[PDB]
Amino acid sequence: MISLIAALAVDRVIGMENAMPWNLPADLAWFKRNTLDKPVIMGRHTWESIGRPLPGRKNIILSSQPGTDDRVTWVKSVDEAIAACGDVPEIMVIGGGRVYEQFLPKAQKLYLTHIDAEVEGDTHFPDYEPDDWESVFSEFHDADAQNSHSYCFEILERR
Ligand SMILES: Nc1nc(=O)c2nc(CNc3ccc(C(=O)N[C@@H](CCC(=O)O)C(=O)O)cc3)cnc2[nH]1
Repeated sequence: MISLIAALAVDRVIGMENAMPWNLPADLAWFKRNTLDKPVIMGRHTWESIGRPLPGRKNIILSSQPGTDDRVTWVKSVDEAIAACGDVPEIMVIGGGRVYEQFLPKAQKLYLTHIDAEVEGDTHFPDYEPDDWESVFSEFHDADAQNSHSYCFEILERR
């Protein structure tokens, strides 16, 4: 089963690590718990953004150029990446944008963190049809002494 996961700001916008205008430890936990002991696929830009294999998960880099680092698995295509994954119950796609769109049509599920914040960004998560997706979980949180902004966790299943 293929899965997508992201953090979005107002208007489907998605941003970089250092760009991360927000500060939500809670979202991170959420993400870790939803990716742990699972494979994660990602673009090179994200590779780069992160700087180190993410521990406890199989890190696969989807990219057109040859790899530049033995700690990870470099893939040249959607198909190649899914194959490298082997038989697992869930594949978590983590971006970037191009990444997202390339797999959405394959996804069966979505993990989204809705963040109450307006920001200028380049990229957007792919416009996904809400009538095709069914909301199976939600949980809203007000900002707090650790969480800089209000947020909502949401999981959707493809009807
Ligand atoms: N919901 C959601 N939130 C995100 O922040 C997110 N980030 C990416 C891409 N960027 C990143 C950047 C850093 C780390 C990182 O260190 N992750 C640690 C959590 C570390 C902590 O608590 O400091 C991990 O082990 O997963 C993960 C993804 C993709 N989907 C996301 N999805």
